[PDB]
Amino acid sequence: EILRHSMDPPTFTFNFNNEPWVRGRHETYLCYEVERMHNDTWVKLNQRRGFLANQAPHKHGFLEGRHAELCFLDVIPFWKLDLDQDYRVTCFTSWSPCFSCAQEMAKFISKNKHVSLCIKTARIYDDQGRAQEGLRTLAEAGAKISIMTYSEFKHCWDTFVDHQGAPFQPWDGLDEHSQDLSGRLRAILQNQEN
Ligand SMILES: [Zn+2]
Repeated sequence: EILRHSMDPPTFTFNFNNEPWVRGRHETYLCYEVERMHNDTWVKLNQRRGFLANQAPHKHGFLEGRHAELCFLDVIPFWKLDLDQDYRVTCFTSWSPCFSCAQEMAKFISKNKHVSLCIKTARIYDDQGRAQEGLRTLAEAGAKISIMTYSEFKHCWDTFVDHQGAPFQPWDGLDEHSQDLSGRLRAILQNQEN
């Protein structure tokens, strides 16, 4: 009873149902879906088991300031990513990553680039002009931050929650953020207005 078996009833339909961004930015987690790149190949078969879930903030020396995403940044170096095999990573998170990660993921994925990163975010963290930059440089090259809407939803739902009796979730409100959130990716990616 996990991500390949089944999550919890009050997990997605409870929190992921008409609830953009977690009640409290913490314990972020992204599910990974990767293909196999064989110097021209791209095995996009049924490949997806989930990913890491790390948080930046804390209350001790452990406070490093790195999220599942930066955790993903670590998956590559261990993955033997590219040097051994290029995979098309497509992670599904509850929301954006962070500007700080924008620089981290960028340097490795953007400034370097040799792997695919698709981080689905139900809602771009918008407090006072933050996060927007995170996906900006990332979605631009350090990590393609996609919008977690109805489409990414059906995929998200079954990403962790097999179904437990429910094929796909509707949400609806995510459609609103679809035009908004997505419109932002295009507005932040290249500092575009509309
Ligand atoms: Zn981050």
